[PDB]
Amino acid sequence: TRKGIIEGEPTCCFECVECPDGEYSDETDASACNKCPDDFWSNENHTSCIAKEIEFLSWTEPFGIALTLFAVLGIFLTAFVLGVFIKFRNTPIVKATNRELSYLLLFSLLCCFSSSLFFIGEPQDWTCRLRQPAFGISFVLCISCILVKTNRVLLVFEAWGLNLQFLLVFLCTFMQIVICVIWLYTAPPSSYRNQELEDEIIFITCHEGSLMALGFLIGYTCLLAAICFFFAFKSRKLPENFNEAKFITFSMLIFFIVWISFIPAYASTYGKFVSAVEVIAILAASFGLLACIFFNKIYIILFKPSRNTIEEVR
Amino acid sequence: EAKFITFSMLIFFIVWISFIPAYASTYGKFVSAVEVIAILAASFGLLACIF
Amino acid sequence: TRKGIIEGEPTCCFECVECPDGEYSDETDASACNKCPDDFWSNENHTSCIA
Ligand SMILES: CC(C)CCC[C@@H](C)[C@H]1CC[C@H]2[C@@H]3CC=C4C[C@@H](OC(=O)CCC(=O)O)CC[C@]4(C)[C@H]3CC[C@]12C
Ligand SMILES: COc1cccc([C@@H](C)NCCCc2ccccc2Cl)c1
Ligand SMILES: COc1cccc([C@@H](C)NCCCc2ccccc2Cl)c1
Ligand SMILES: [Ca+2]
Ligand SMILES: [Ca+2]
Repeated sequence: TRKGIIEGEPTCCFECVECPDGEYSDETDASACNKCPDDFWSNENHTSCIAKEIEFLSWTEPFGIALTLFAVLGIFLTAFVLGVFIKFRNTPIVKATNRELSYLLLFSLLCCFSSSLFFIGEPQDWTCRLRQPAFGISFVLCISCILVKTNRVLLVFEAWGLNLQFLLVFLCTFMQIVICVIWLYTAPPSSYRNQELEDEIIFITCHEGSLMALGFLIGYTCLLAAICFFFAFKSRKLPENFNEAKFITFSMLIFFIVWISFIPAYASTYGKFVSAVEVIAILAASFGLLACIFFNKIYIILFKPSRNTIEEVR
Repeated sequence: EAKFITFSMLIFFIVWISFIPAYASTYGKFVSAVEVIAILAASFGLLACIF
Repeated sequence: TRKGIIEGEPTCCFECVECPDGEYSDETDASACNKCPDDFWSNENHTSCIA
């Protein structure tokens, strides 16, 4: 509490008035209040200054707990599918869906699920620099593996030594990696201590250096997804590999629905939970692809292996 | 109509789960905007997929 | 801007302390910042109160 002038009365006759928020008076008979220093805010009685609460998506927060559980479950499912594909690597079903491409796709799916874990926790500089590029590269690799696994994609390109499948996935991912290198070399993101949205707490955000580069990452990812969707849709009715193109189409629609929904969800989320939505979108898309590429096959491989033959896989 | 039912309900679940961090972190006009956008997305997805 | 007390110096010698948000001072040589009424906040200059 500080002194206030009682009009007419001398200096020794003063009123007592409480300090405003953000200012404090530690000692008694104070003529003015003291603003709390940077990163500090007044306490509940304006008696002293206490540190502002540092807000971010926490690992121990129940929302973060659920998101970590879902990412762990996704990694577990991807490793399970990889294990099934490895033990049954000599079966016709695993041979048909190119085993090397399936292994690389599962590696990229593990990377996709793990990349969501770079959005939980207190944002550091390197974490913010790796968030967007990690998911971008991993998902471009996924869409490249799928996009060269379908019909009328490798044929049109082929019309050295290693398969053209790997050359195509390398080029498609290399464009993304070049974009990311240009980004983190010219305008890398950083960890920003935002003290403007709220006055009693400090948000920790990832300030992306160039929104042009982030837009380029997203545009390239969506362009590859659209190419994959179109080429699978032109061949969706084909029954090869247990209707592989139909499920590729399903996965691409799941991806597009997830990100079109990500638009308003991100544009309407404030505070720490913004990182939240990112994780969910990531997870969902990954899960989609995973299911649409493997669960069916996994069934036919583990249970009722009668169709695990060259004739049935067709 | 199996895939159409599946995709309609996938749109419903995906949209409503996507807006959970918005419903738990926003107030004012924007929370009602979240409500309207989620409802419209669900209804449009169901109508499109089924019809 | 209200009048703040200089310790050890008489009443005629005061400092100019800006009114905080929510309160305001409309007159000159004011010794107290007055809070805006209910459903009313203070404008940028703290010279009046707007709804
Ligand atoms: C975030 C998590 C909860 C999503 C991961 C998906 C899983 C819940 C799995 C378990 C049940 C799976 C489904 C179980 C059954 C089918 C039927 C199957 O339909 C067929 O055309 C095959 C016909 C046959 O089985 O002979 C296609 C795969 C699908 C949709 C599977 C897709 C992936 C699903 C939904
Ligand atoms: C859609 O495919 C993708 C390709 C790369 C990254 C991503 C995800 C992981 N980040 C969304 C980026 C969202 C965003 C937009 C503007 C400013 C900040 C932010 Cl954070 C998706
Ligand atoms: C989700 O299905 C519903 C069933 C009944 C009502 C409603 C709407 C009209 N109000 C609650 C919306 C709150 C909410 C709940 C879960 C996920 C996101 C959100 Cl934003 C939705
Ligand atoms: Ca007097
Ligand atoms: Ca004196």
